[PDB]
Amino acid sequence: DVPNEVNVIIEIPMHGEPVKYEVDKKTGALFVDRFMTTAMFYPTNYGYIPNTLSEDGDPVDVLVITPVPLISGAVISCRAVGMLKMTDESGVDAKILAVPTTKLSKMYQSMQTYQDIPQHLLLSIEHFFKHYKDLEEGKWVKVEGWVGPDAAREEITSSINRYNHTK
Amino acid sequence: IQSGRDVPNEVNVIIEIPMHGEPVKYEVDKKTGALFVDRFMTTAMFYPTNYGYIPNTLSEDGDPVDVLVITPVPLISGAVISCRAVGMLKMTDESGVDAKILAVPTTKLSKMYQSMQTYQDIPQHLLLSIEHFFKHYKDLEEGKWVKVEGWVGPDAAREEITSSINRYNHT
Amino acid sequence: MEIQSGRDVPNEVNVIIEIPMHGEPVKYEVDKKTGALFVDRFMTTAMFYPTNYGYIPNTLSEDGDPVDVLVITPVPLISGAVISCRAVGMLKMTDESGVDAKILAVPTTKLSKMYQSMQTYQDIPQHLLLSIEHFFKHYKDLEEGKWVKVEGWVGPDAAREEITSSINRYNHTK
Amino acid sequence: MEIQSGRDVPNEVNVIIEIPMHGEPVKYEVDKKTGALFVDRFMTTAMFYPTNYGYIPNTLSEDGDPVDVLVITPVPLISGAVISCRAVGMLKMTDESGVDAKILAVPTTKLSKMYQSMQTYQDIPQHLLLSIEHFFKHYKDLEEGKWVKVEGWVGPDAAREEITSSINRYNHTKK
Amino acid sequence: IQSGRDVPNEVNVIIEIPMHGEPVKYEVDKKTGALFVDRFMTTAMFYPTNYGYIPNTLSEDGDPVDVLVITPVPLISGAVISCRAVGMLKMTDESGVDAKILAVPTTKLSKMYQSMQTYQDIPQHLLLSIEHFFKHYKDLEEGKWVKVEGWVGPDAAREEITSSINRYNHT
Amino acid sequence: EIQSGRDVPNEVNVIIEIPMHGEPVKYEVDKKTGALFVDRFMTTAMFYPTNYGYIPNTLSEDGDPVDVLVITPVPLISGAVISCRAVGMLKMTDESGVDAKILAVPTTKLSKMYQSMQTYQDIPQHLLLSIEHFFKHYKDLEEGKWVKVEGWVGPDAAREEITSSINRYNH
Ligand code: NA
Ligand code: NA
Ligand code: NA
Ligand code: NA
Repeated sequence: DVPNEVNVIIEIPMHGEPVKYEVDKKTGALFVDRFMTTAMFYPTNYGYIPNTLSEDGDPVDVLVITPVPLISGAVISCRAVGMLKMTDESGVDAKILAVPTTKLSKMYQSMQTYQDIPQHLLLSIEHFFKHYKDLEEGKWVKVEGWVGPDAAREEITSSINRYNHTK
Repeated sequence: IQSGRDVPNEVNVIIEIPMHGEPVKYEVDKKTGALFVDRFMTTAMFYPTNYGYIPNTLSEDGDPVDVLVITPVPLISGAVISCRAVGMLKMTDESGVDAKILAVPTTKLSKMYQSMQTYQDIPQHLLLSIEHFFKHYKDLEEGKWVKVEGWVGPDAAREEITSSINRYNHT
Repeated sequence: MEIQSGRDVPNEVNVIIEIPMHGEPVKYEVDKKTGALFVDRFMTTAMFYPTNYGYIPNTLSEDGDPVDVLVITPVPLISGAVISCRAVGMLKMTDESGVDAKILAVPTTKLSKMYQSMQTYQDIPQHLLLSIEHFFKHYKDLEEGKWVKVEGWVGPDAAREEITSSINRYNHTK
Repeated sequence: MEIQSGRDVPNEVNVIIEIPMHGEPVKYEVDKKTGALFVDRFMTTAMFYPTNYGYIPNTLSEDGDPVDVLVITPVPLISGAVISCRAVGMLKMTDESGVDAKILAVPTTKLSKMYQSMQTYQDIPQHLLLSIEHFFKHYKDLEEGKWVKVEGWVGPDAAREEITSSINRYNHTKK
Repeated sequence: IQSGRDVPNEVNVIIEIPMHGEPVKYEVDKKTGALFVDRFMTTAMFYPTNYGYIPNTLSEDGDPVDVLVITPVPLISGAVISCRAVGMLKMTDESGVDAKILAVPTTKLSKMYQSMQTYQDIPQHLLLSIEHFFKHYKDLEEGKWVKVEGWVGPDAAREEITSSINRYNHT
Repeated sequence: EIQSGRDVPNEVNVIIEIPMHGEPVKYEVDKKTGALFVDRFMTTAMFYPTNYGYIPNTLSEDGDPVDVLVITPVPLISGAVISCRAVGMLKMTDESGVDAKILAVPTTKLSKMYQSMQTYQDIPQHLLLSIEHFFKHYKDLEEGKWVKVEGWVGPDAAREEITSSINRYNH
């Protein structure tokens, strides 16, 4: 039920080890991209929507909120509530924020837009992505800010399209 | 993945949920082989054993044979373990019958289970906690219920495995 | 322990944690005489506490035990920790030994502002209320001769009355 | 601390846990004088205690140390917890300082019925007995000037005799 | 519990927060010795070392001297460890000056740290993550803030231990 | 489907079977099916002091791929792939013949903290000794097995082992 419901493959569990795992899109294997150099942890699970492409050639990133951590390699059906827009040394870096669908858990039903998310969590997600790469030489992050679920769903749709034209 | 070295005496089990794990109900998508989140558990319970299935089996409900595998320390989701059945827990729920095989690792994996031949050899506290878990872990899932009928022995368990492997080949 | 009942009883109370949320199936209890953390028993169901679990020091309920408190936190606390919290309600039960009330509390706003909008148990996410109720109904199912009947939830006013009466009971015995 | 050595010594004794089973390679020890949990050393081999590890308060071995106890439990305990247990045997050993016997104990029946049939160390699964002996044989292999000589297992009566003798030594230091 | 065997060269540190632990900011009540929850972490950060204080010291701010203790694996809250200062991270926060000692276990506890004599001997990635942690762990605490000044050597660290131990004796 | 490495034999990909400091479960990838099987449960109370895995598309003399110990700052998970480079090799003999295990660190892209690690002598001595001690002893209670440690050799011999085994695999 794209773009309202999407499958996300988890790469990094919430509150996990400072290991930045990434799926190799060619082989489907979970590679270690790098070790984290700040003493920070992902406040949500982190993964991507398969068969998406976006402008920079990588799939659409998704932060998935769950009551307990997921494992790397798991797939979870979720729906977007907003998107954190950012710029870094490489250009734009949007990251969608999503909650599990109601079939997986009814506890997120009232979460429709990013302002519905507990404010403390929005702030720590923002802070994490502003700062987790601070000690990586040659990198910087600027937070443009949050946009709503329509823009998030717009980001999903365009990136699904970009992937379709390529293949 | 072969069903086992010496079916139905020794079988391979693919682990979906580790013992004492997070309240996340993972399931292998049989079509794609991917580990999906089916739902989050709504009771404060954990699986007292590892939980998985025998590949290339077709029980009556159209799903593979479920197996509880006792191990000394937790396994991880996605692992395959060779084991042998010591009994089977027979249940009914809203969809019909729901049997769960109980198994221990084969002697090659560990000599410590060698004296466990039947479910009656398993420590009573663990048998009771397994029954209680499957009786109650879905208590807060709307429209569901569980009735525990009781345990049957390894011969009965092996019959269930054999019957279900045959069903998979024809279907 | 030389710990006090709270910074502003019964609105803010100190709770000594015995069992962490999502912890090992070990039923630890503080020996009220010596202050040592003892293993009372191992749990016999495959269950875990959905919140942290402890007691208010210097309180005396009717049964001779301190007031029990369930403390919600964003991540688990450790056994032996003390946390300042405030009651939002109380789960009333009866068991084979008589009455068994347990207060539900959240950290004070000084400790964490994220709970400031939690004023009554009805503000707590419903799935957690149901999992707490289910845990206490069932965690002792395999303990011979024990049973639990859940009467229901009562509000912050009733919880504070239970605290105050039990603080009063303790002072009289001193 | 004011924790007593046991309700029905030597049949049931209180054990203060210093190191959890399968825990971090940190060798904690209670300062018997102050009751504080100190770091004695870090493990230098990649080994973990196959049981919980602690001691009986108010006991003194022939060399002046409290009686050490290995406590078997279904899940790990935490450092600093107290558990009532009963001895099923004792692994006799010596180290670079003298005697270093370790009692092996299971929770009392009040704490768990699952150990009721464990009466002697030979009732304990052989793999655990061997992993325990192997652990103490080797965990100090990389500590220069430290070693262990394993002298063998004895039954519950010998273990209870050591508890009683050790309680007597402790009382004699107050007498 | 004394300040240490040979102050200021070897000191006892009581651990309040483990390395890589839960985002719970525990603090010992210096009056009673009880481990209280001071607050929860509001950024997604964890302490890159263990964190605690030296008993029987009186810093300028009225609290004991804080110490960051490097260990190969995490310690637990409430444990005491004999250690020695290799340097000090100088900072100021909302309450004033706030130096934190960096220490390693003494050679009796672990010989792996014997060649660590100054903070410059500590791996650079760890020095940087420590600096980054204290720069940012109060970013979402309204009315709390930190400015990180820089590192000073073991002698200056020992000067601080001695200065703060002196105040405790007269007071 | 994973290749042997970006720049063999200087940089190789390693598939992790057993994480550092993990459960005493001896996982192994089935080279035929690619599935992670439980080979056995460990019978000593020991843990791998590094992560443990193998280089895909290699064949050593014993018919198994080249085994690699991978040092990381925090544990990896079973099934992860890590780009690394050899700094030495632990040579042993057992009941089955020769048993070399290469020691590797992450490449500089993954972590700059190992850049100065060029040979096994660069590795902290305590870790080298604990690795040696682990492989000498973790199979002590496995019947019919024994280990003799011949010793460590340098990165050139390690790469020679890698290079020959890549050829042997192609051949
Ligand atoms: Na079934
Ligand atoms: Na030695
Ligand atoms: Na040592
Ligand atoms: Na601030």
